[PDB]
This record gives sequence, structure tokens and C-alpha cells, in this order.
Amino acid sequence: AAQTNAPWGLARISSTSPGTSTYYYDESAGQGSCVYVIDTGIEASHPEFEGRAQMVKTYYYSSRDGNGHGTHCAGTVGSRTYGVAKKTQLFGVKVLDDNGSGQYSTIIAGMDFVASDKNNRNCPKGVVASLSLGGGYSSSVNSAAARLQSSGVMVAVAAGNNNADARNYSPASEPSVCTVGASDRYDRRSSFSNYGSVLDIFGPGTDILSTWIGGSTRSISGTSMATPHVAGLAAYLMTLGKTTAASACRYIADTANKGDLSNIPFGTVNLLAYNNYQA
Ligand SMILES: [Ca+2]
Ligand SMILES: [Ca+2]
Repeated sequence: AAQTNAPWGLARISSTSPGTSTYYYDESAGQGSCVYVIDTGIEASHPEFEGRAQMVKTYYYSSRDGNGHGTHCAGTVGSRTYGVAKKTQLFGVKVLDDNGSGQYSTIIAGMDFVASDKNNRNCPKGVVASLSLGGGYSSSVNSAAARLQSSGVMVAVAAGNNNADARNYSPASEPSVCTVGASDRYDRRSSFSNYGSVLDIFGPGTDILSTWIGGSTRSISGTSMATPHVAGLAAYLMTLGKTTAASACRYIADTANKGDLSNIPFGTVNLLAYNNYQA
């Protein structure tokens, strides 16, 4: 299948070179997989989700996304127009308030929830979790991310946006999960992207068009936007039977575009998420 005039990021992940505008993907499109977006919520009623999205848990007064951030990330995972895995099932877990912040204790609770909840869902091709959030180092937070991964969920997390070594941020610094850096449409490391030996992979993160609240769309930038590209890719590959939750991050790294990125400091991987599609 081919989506013409696609968002640049979707084009980038199905191409060996920058500057193309068609997203090439197998028609299976993540069907039978499930992705938990742990964030500000998801506006499930947005037409772009086609009824494939639902809120399953909130830690605040309502389950609505009053912010936009969660809806944007979810769109990049699995909306029709803006998503990597266009037929996946999306589940929303609201651990961030409508200002986009949340206590570590709540974020941990949301991760433990997913490890359990997945056992009540029909996700025959596997389960992914996308975490476009983080803060200062906490061994508790890292440990929660490690538990979620260990339970058989592919965990993808943002490297963070401090233009610094991700070793000082959580859950970015947990080695066992898939830590995602950001690139721009010219194959530069995004100027804000964290780096360091703990990064596993890069994805598109500068000027990413996706869904927003009020049934709208907008472009924003962040390692928050790169993470769902990788989460979406994992769900897509699991559906095709190429990898499993336990080994998806390693498979994505092994099959990536290598050496394409500029402004990567010594000690940081030069690996860009790639779907290897051949028609
Ligand atoms: Ca290349
Ligand atoms: Ca890792």
C-alpha cells in the first residue's frame, strides 16, 4: 500500500533516503496488535481513529484529553492519515493532567495498570506501550518501565528534550526499554533531542503533523513525537510476525538505516527507524 503526500515522518520510515513524500507499508497495517498510549488521554471520538481508540483508565476527574499531547501521540501511532500502524487498536491511559504534568507515583501506577490490563484484552499479535514523557532520574520510575517490559509489552520511551545525556532522565535511562531520540526532515538530530549511550534508536520528531483535540490537527516537535513512530513500527512488525515484544527494539535497531544522521555525538547510535517495505 502507498499513501501519497504523506507526513514527512511516515515517508522517512519507509525510505532509505530523506526527501520523499510517499509512505509505503504492508496492508496488514498493525491489525490484531494493541498500543497503550500513556499520556494526557486520547480524544477517541476523533474521526481519524475510526472507532479503533478507547480510554481505559484515568487518574484524574475525567478521562478526556484536555491538553492535546496524548491525542497527537496516539495519532502518530495509529490514525488513518497520520499513523504508522493504521489498523492497530489504541488504548488510552491518562496519567498526565490537562497541563501535561503528573506525579511519578501516578505514572508508575499507570505502567503497572497496563501490565495487568493487557491480560483482559484481545491482542493476538502483541502489545505495545508508548511513553512520551519523563523527568529527572528516578530508580522507581525505571523499575516500573522494566516491569512493564518484562511482563511482555514492547515499551517505547522518549529520550527527552534537554539536548543532554539521557542517563539523567527517567524512564529514558532504563536500559531494558526502547529509548527514542528525535530527528528532523534533513536527517539532523533534532536540536532539542537528548543523546547518549542509552539511546536505542532515532525517529522523526521535528514538525510532526498529527491529530489534535476538537477534531483538529497540528504540527509540533519533540522526542514525544518520535516515540510513537517507533511504537507504531513495533506494532506493525509484530503483526507481520517479524519480531516479538521482547526483541522488537533490537530488531528495529538491526534493520534500521545506519549512518544517515548528522550531529550525532560520539557514543550515540546512528540508527533511524526503517520498515524495510518491499512491494
Ligand atoms: Ca540512507
Ligand atoms: Ca534500551
